[PDB]
Amino acid sequence: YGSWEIDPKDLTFLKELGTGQFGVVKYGKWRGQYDVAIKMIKEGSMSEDEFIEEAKVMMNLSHEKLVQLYGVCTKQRPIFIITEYMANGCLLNYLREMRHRFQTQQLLEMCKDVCEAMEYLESKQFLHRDLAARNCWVNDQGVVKVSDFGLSKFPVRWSPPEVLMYSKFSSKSDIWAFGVLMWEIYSLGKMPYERFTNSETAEHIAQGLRLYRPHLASEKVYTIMYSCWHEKADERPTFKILLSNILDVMDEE
Ligand SMILES: NC(=O)c1ncc(N2CCCCC2)nc1Nc1ccc(C2CCNCC2)cc1
Repeated sequence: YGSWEIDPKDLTFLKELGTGQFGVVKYGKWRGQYDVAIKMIKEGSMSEDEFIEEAKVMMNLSHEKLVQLYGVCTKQRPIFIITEYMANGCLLNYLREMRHRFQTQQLLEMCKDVCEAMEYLESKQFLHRDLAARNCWVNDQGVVKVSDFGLSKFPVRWSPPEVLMYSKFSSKSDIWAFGVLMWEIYSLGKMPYERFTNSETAEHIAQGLRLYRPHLASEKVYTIMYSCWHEKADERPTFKILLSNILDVMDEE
């Protein structure tokens, strides 16, 4: 895999971070110096084809607000995937467990971080398809970054009506999910539509129901997230407009 191939001899394992669909992830060091997350891909947990896929995406997209792949170990089994270390873990857990670290000013900056990542993906004509707090990560500085773009149990609660009825995915379905993610952020990690099932949610949003304004969201912040849920996809903003909107509110906060 060219200069993306890392010598497993240069890795050292320090702490276990947990187990996901594809196996154990550990925190470690690369070449004695760099903090890394090491994903030990469980054999059979994923096909060769599925890995060529993931690798293609990860070595060809790069941005300060996307979790950065550092390399792969493919000359043995199990495969290792080595990525940027996100010391504060998943954003969803962060919102629920680390509330002493942020105020509403920081909640908005979390949204701006994600919005920059998605404006970049939009500029590359690349759809995330599962944007949500569970797929955002927080580093030691509190910076939020997006991961697992295009890796796609269906994320009904983050989906617009045209996805649920027609499988019509576009930049505008990522916009919708981004609105829901801002709702997750300002609700400090509640499940969207927390009293409804998935099936109830799909019927309700088709009939025009929308997520209420979280108490920590100002009217101006709510206007931004609400603009993401226009029933007509072509009336939803772009991520570049959203970013401009968010910066304006941070300047007024
Ligand atoms: N890129 C990364 O840094 C990273 N990638 C994947 C991943 N996963 C994948 C799914 C299985 C769970 C771990 N975890 C990662 N970092 C990570 C970092 C810190 C924690 C702490 C946070 C505080 N409380 C204790 C735990 C947990 C996880």
